[PDB]
Amino acid sequence: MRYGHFDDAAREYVITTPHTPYPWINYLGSEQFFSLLSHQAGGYSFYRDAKMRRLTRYRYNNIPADAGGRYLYVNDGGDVWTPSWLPVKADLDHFEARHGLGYSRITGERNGLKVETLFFVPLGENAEVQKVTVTNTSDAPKTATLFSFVEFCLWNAQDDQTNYQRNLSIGEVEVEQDGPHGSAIYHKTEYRERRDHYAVFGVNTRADGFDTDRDTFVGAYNSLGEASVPRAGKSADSVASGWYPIGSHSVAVTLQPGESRDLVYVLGYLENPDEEKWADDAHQVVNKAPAHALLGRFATSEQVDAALEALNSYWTNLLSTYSVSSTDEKLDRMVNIWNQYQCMVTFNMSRSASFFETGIGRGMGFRDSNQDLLGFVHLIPERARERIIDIASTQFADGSAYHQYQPLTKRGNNDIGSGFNDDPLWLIAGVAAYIKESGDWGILDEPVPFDNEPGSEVPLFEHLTRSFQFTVQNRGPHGLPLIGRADWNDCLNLNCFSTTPGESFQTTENQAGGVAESVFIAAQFVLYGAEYATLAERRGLADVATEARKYVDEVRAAVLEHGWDGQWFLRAYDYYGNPVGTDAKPEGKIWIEPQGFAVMAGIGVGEGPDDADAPAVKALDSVNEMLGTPHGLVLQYPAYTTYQIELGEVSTYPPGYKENGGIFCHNNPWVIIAETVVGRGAQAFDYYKRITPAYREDISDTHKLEPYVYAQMIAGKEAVRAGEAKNSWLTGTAAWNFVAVSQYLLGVRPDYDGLVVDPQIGPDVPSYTVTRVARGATYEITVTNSGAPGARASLTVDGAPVDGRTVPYAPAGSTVRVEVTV
Amino acid sequence: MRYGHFDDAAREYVITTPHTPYPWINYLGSEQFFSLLSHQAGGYSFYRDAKMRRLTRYRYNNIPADAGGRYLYVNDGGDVWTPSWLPVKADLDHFEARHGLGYSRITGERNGLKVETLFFVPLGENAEVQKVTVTNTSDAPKTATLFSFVEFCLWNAQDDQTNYQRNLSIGEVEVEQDGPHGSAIYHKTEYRERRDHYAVFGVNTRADGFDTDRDTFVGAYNSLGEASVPRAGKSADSVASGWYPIGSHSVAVTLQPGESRDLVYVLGYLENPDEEKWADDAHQVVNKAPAHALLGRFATSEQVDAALEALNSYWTNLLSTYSVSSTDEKLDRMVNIWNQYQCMVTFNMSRSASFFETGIGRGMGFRDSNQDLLGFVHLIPERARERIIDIASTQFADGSAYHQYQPLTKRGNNDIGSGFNDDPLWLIAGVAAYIKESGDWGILDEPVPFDNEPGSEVPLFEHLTRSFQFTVQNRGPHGLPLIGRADWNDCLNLNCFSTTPGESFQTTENQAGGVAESVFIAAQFVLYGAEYATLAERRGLADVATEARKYVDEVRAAVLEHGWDGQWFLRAYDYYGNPVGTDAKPEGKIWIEPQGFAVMAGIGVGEGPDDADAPAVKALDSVNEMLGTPHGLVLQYPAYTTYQIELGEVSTYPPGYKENGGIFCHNNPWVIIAETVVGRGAQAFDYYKRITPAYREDISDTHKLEPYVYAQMIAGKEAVRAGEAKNSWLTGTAAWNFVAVSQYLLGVRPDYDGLVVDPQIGPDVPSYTVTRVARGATYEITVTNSGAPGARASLTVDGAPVDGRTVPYAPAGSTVRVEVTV
Ligand SMILES: OC[C@H]1O[C@@H](O)[C@H](O)[C@@H](O)[C@@H]1O
Ligand SMILES: OC[C@H]1O[C@@H](O)[C@H](O)[C@@H](O)[C@@H]1O
Ligand SMILES: OC[C@H]1CNC[C@@H](O)[C@@H]1O
Ligand SMILES: OC[C@H]1CNC[C@@H](O)[C@@H]1O
Repeated sequence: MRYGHFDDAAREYVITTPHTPYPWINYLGSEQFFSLLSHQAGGYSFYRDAKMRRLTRYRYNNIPADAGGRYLYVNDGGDVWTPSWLPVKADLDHFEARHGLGYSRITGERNGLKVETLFFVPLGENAEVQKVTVTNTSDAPKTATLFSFVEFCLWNAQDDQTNYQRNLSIGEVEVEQDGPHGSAIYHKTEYRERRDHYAVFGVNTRADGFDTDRDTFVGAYNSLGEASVPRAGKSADSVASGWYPIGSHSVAVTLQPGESRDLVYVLGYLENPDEEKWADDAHQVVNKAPAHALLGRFATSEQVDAALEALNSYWTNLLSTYSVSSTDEKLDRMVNIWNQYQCMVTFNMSRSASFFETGIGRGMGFRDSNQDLLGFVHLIPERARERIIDIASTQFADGSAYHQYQPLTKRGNNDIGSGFNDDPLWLIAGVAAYIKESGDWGILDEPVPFDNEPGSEVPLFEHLTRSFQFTVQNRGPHGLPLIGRADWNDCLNLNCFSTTPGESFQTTENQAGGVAESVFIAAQFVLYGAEYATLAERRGLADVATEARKYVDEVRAAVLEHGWDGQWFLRAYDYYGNPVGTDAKPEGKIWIEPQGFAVMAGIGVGEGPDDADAPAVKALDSVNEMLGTPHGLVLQYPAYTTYQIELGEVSTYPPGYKENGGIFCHNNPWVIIAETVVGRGAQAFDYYKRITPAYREDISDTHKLEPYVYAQMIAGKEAVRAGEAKNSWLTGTAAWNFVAVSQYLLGVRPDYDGLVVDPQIGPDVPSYTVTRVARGATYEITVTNSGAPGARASLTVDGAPVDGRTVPYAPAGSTVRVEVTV
Repeated sequence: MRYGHFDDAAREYVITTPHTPYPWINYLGSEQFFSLLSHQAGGYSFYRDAKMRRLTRYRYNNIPADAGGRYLYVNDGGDVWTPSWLPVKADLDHFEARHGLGYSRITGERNGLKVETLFFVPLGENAEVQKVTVTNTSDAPKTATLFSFVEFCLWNAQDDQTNYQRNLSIGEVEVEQDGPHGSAIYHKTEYRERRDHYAVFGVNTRADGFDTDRDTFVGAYNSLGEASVPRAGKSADSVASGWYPIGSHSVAVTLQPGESRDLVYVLGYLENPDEEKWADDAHQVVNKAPAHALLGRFATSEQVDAALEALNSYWTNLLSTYSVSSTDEKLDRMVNIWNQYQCMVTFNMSRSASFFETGIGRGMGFRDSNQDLLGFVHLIPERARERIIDIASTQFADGSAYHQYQPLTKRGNNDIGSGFNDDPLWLIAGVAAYIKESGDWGILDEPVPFDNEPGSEVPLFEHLTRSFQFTVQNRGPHGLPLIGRADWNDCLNLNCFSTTPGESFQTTENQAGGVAESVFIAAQFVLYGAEYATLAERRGLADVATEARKYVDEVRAAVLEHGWDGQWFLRAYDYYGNPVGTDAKPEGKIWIEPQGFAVMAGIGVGEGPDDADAPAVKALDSVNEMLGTPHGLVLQYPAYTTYQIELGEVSTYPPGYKENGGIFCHNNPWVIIAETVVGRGAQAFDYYKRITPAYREDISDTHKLEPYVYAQMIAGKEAVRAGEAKNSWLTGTAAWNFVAVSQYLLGVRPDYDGLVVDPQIGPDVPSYTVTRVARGATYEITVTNSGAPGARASLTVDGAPVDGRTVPYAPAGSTVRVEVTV
């Protein structure tokens, strides 16, 4: 079954019923202000930081899911309905929701009134704009009253949901029925005290009335679907004191058959300078000047359209860097539109706020945001540059880092734990990807503090050496990196041994001592140690480079001497020195992570894809056979059926979910990439398809979640719910699959000195063209692809053959035509 | 005006409508297992700790409030209603809720079927029991199906509300349709790993069907009021796999005219020893032995009835220690039943969990639980004894203390601030009140650790000297004690100067240095220093005691010299040594806390009530004119209207709410007692009435909250919501009004060496009889009361005049008959 369809020329997903398996959201904004907007207008907005400047309230795990958003009640001769369907659930004659790039449109129609709302966040604005179009589609005149409705949150979302003993007495508003462009309500809780910010909610007309108190608008004993005020047909003009502030205006309209009326609502975030906080000497009345300017910038429909068109241009421009034209429309929509758009969202959000992440505990993750860079550097490299500086500034002098930082302050914290030993190497991954993309070697000279200490600055490159050295100087008895709290796998906690319930494995104190080692970090080290060595060489650091290559060689050797189980790579050595991820144990025999990542590091790669003796092939065959499902590859097999105290969080999940046998999609691209490395493009593309939204759309009732974005977790073969996703949108799966398909499958990837063109996608895509802008020049890459196992490309460039697969960067402004034969 | 009525004979509050101004709850349980139960069956249950072992889920700030709890859906002929009204909101022919002592009864009748439910927690049981009686009140046979419903919480309430990215994949149940006594569902999330406990929801019959998955029982897009399963008329027999586990059973019932059937439901908390967790070698099936036993303990109506009777007998016995019979039946019901019942609840909950406190951040407050002891020591001295040891154990070697502790673990934490300089003297308050009550001098020798440290034990008495020495050694330039983070008033943060939004004043870093002093702590030290000296004197420490009365003298003199403003006591000196609470300032001229506390401490007491030169009289008159309202006494006047950086949290509330001009009811009994001390019984009694539930029942539509219990805060005169309460139930107001009324108004108060009988209540209660069991003997105290201003008692005892107002303690088993003339 399906609940909608892609509309490629519009760059939209079209949702054709409110009755989806799960609320399906879009993200509005790409800069500093963000909205979670469901296909039923549910969700909330925040500025910079979902925990600390949340404008509007949303309830996770509500009954039913997603009753809470931007609503417009229509009262037409006493019948009340919402075009978003929820919360009133009155029958609609027509319903449709279109999720586009930075905007969505939701349309509902009932009994001769059609209400279309366009939602979006304009460029350069901290605001969410709604353009509502009301049309009489009947053959007789209509008169209705439209009540807009938003529920404010008291800024600090955690305090909002836990600290009523204080916060029910602090809610404050001002109401401006007769502003310069229409009516406005101001939410200004704590502006009396330390906050220099307030929210506005306004309409571009003089409203008949307003409401700012939730209880008065909705009524005692009532849900949002039964709200009293729209039922009464007029606003109660409530002025909140404490309790639950809201924004609501009423507008009565009269429309002849065929007539429409537009209305423009704005939810704005405003700041004032401290000296300019107040309109009056007594410090009682907020200074509204920037709110009046914001409302003036969206007083008309034309102004809305001009901003929407600018958003469209801005996206056409972002999507002009990498595109593909082939015989597979599903592939193409992923590569051209959806995966790139998701990559922008993960770049902005990290893992903080979705319909599963609550915008509370999670800030910007050190590993998470470093890997997000891999699928972002080609979109806006100047913002990737800034992000690298921000991440590296949260690293400590010893090369270890804060596991994550607060988006508002850019300062690291331990709220989700510390001492994760794979973290430091991700910084080198990010920087290597960025320099390959841009050629901005100068970033290595950027002075960058440790833990934000003014005066602690060292060149960025020097931070990378701290990362590299951290791993060098923390190896265990087999030459493999000490694991610490956990490696990439947050739930592989070998230094934990917790018997205390309800204390987080992520934050709980760890045992000093033991000998726990990670085969994954070892592989990570070989992969990114190699890049580090390259940057040292280019920095003129000959001895540092030689020394670095010797270490990489040691660790690579140790993976082969001590990290091999026979038919696959080992996962780890536990606190006691016993092997993890071996055929000698009944459960957790084979783990996916070191298979993909060791093979990507080139460890155990032999003659070619038919070399059944090469460890890499053996490892990937055991991944196919033991980990493969129709939905993707599960993390380990078998999943743990009992609590294993030496292994930490992992075995606390029921089998088939999350890190215990779930398909953790983020690591699937590693196996995809590995498969292209050994020359099995067909199987790599197969793996790509199994987890990719466009190919899974036709099973929307099994996947449940958004059919146009990747999810973190798809339940595994050992789950009752096998194939059902959780944790859509915010996942490194997006950036990693974009790396996989754009760079390894399709084969077009920047190197330091040229653009590598090395297709390995197999026979299902026999011809295609990639348009890639790199370093100011456009490469038109025409591929004729046999898909024959281990067949690798030859190139001709502008009519002349070249050797190997690297095309040196042509000068800015040129167009290079590459002709590729596989 | 009223929404119910008291039922004194039954010791109940009878709620005669679903449509109250707010949800009105009861607490069930007095030992280790507790339930919050609204008059619509809303709320939840927890074992020992509301944060860490919460069994069932509840949503604060739901729309509407309190849609969630223990529901019984009745399907009669396809018509679906709940006898709690909510969530279905069906018209009922009859509705009633009775909240009793440790139990409640909720009855709803619709279309010939009456369903009554008794909820209670049985003594000795970690369970909530519901005995349902369905009656056919029509003249023709009837049939219906009943669906029970409870929604589980995943134990850690904070994780439950914030950590879906993990916890949507962990929910686990088992279903036992054919158990020994009926059907049961087991909620066993994380029993797989660190938890040795699970929950059971069962019924004493073989249910027709069951549901454990929330989404299937309620249905997509539906609220609890629209739940699909009851409307369909048949259970879906859902077995949860993650998402949201629930307990539901269907039971088909058939009833002749006038016939009823009892059903008994049990929600239980069970643990197994680690070595008996599992029924099976493979560890997949929970050991149900304890749950079967529990369900067999409530298999019949008879067992339920016998346990309700033992609960009644337990309350009669708790309430036999202090009673009054007077001409004022509002006074009587307060003293005899409600104020004591509330005291039990505050003893058990501290300020952790109500319909306002969320059972997350607030554990067992140091200050709060010490003061709760004052109203509790006469109820169950042995439990008070143990609480003193628990509390004192969270004190540090230098006499300061953890500001609160975690109920489950008994360990201090800093989660809501540290370094509150009033905290340490409350330990003296509580121990003195306990020794006066019990004469248990030997508790002073109890060995007690510092900060639960093994081998740090010293006698309890030494803890009290560390408390006492903390103040003597932390005085500022006027000889008044340094305030630290705050004193009693959590929002007076003089070492704060915070300009950063969104960090809690309670918890934010404080400035070192400065000279900030508290007049409140000074009065506290005068009162409780004296008590300490007496304890030292009894132990024969004449050196210690002499030195101690000297310091008390120095502090008393510092209050008169540097803590007096002209017509009232100063509040504080700020960081820079500027006076706080002085007529020279425009706002916050007079603050209540030092007025009542200084006068309670005997400071500025003169010749009698008519001594117009006496500081105590001028302070109390100023309280009356400037702070007095029909609803009680506001905390300070005038309230601050702009943020005062140097005073911290206080000026951040809008005027008239909480610490900024709210009536903070906890500090009113201090003014009450001060007036008695000074000889103005009439005025003291008036203040008592203003804030007292039985006297405010007539304005239920203004108080809004429960009319049978004290609330923390009544909005003061500068608030638009003047008279509206927030934060009911959990307030030190309960202990302090009980002290005021029983010990100072009625006048019967245990001292170290005899029972003081010193009525001071004025002319509105001209005769009464108190029955006071004290040290094993019973005192029948018959008061005849002129109410003449300043007139104090003379006593005759068993026919013979005695000198003074102290009746030396008679031996255990005696009845002493005391005759009182005022
Ligand atoms: O703190 C964040 C982590 O929480 C863990 O419990 C989950 O299993 C991980 O997937 C997640 O990354
Ligand atoms: O930590 C709890 C404290 O929170 C403050 O915000 C409130 O004003 C106090 O009344 C309360 O005792
Ligand atoms: O454990 C695997 C992943 C879980 N989510 C957060 C990621 O950083 C981590 O790699
Ligand atoms: O600030 C006054 C009161 C606030 N609530 C908790 C109490 O500890 C405190 O005295």
